[PDB]
Amino acid sequence: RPQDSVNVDAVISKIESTFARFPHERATMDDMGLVAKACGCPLYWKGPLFYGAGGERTGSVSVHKFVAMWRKILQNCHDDAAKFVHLLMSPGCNYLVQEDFVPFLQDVVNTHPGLSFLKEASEFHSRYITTVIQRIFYAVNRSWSGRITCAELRRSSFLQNVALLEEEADINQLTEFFSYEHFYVIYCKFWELDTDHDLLIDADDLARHNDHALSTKMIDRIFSGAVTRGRKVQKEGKISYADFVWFLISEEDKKTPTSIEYWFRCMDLDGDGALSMFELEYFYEEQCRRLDSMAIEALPFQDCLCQMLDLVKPRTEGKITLQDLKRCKLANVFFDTFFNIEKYLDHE
Ligand SMILES: [Ca+2]
Ligand SMILES: [Ca+2]
Repeated sequence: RPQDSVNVDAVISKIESTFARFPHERATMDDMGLVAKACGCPLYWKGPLFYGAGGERTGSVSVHKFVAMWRKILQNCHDDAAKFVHLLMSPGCNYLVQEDFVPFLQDVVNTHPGLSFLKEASEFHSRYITTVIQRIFYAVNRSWSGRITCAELRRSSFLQNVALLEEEADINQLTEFFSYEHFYVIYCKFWELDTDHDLLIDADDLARHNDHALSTKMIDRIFSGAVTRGRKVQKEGKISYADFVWFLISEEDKKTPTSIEYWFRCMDLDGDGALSMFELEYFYEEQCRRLDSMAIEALPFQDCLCQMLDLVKPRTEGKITLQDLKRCKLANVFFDTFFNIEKYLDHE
């Protein structure tokens, strides 16, 4: 059998032929896989399609409601990225926020063969879901706006991964977003720190994570609001599991575009988009003191600065920009120099 036509009338006709198979021409969630195929969508769009047509409100979706919606989508959305954003977005918002992904991911948990074991343990559903969503925004939401647009989604590999869910029974093969194994490792590291089990960790806890390799001034910036995704205004002195995920991923690889932005935001004390000499010295100050505790005589700030200027080659004298750090391709060295002491554990 040859491929289906792509045009509007043909697609609508195919949808109608599919709904004609349903009692009362209303689709339940169990029918939505067939509906996804009629739409030329990957299987795991079934949840988004159902919720998109308000299925959660009445328990089913009539052909008339679904067709009217899909007509609109085909009029407004030329590609998969546009269609996906349209399905998940809140009315009034031309973008996706973290919470928009929850029903989709819950359906993935409820139905994907690779998560069957997890499905019967709803205790950890939300934490798995939270983890996947963090990894999605970490990779996709390059503007740090908290709002994923069609353009951002289009530039990512996210939808490719969604399409692959139906092809891979072992979800752990899909390492970028959905991997349960990646979630497990991340969660267990959080668990080690959260010793009183209140699902929050403080600065003392966070310092333990890599054996006090990060300076206390940098640890304090993690708690400042500079990188929090939770939009909280007050300095609460504790961070959530969700924010820990962002820290862990950033700390383990300081070379990725998102991670460079993460550490840049922390160093950018006044949040003006440039690292001033005051800001660099503020951090390097503590590095020297820590190095002293290890019988290492640190370079004076101006000597260290010579080497960093040569490493980074910033465009404008007197400041280091995010663009400078990305272009030098050695931002991890820059960051480590200013706030990371790998073998600080061995200090005497
Ligand atoms: Ca705790
Ligand atoms: Ca600044």
